[PDB]
Amino acid sequence: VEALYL
Amino acid sequence: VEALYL
Amino acid sequence: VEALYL
Amino acid sequence: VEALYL
Amino acid sequence: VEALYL
Amino acid sequence: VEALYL
Amino acid sequence: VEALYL
Amino acid sequence: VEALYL
Repeated sequence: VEALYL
Repeated sequence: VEALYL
Repeated sequence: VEALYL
Repeated sequence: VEALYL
Repeated sequence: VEALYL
Repeated sequence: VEALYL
Repeated sequence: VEALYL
Repeated sequence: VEALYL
């Protein structure tokens, strides 16, 4: 599970 | 922006 | 920014 | 579990 | 059970 | 955003 | 953000 | 059980 807020 | 690997 | 490895 | 707030 | 709120 | 695995 | 493993 | 509030 990856959440990238970029 | 946002990228999710769920 | 924010990156999570859950 | 990694939480990176960068 | 797995619940992701992202 | 939400993903549920039930 | 929340991730639950139940 | 694992609960992440991140």
